[PDB]
Amino acid sequence: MIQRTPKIQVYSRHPAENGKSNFLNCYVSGFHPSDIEVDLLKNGERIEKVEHSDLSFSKPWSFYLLYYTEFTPTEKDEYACRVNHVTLSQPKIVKWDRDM
Repeated sequence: MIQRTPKIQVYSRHPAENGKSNFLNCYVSGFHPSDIEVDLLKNGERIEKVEHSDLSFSKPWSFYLLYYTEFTPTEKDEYACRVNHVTLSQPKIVKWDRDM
């Protein structure tokens, strides 16, 4: 058996073909086993509608998840990604840096 804790990165992107739109991304990389729970949060509350969740693997034993959706942030809103996995004794919350 092998187990690996995911790396978690949270960031925003505007698609070049429609630059007024903005997407909040959580990229969860390099993990095993593949069982996992991932949410986007707005002011501590789970975002229910997340329109994209894309899972892949490289080696048998290494998985990658991009979990993202359109949003409209304001300066007073806090956003985050919350991940649960067998390697994590409590949920890991990674905040979105409004600059990123």
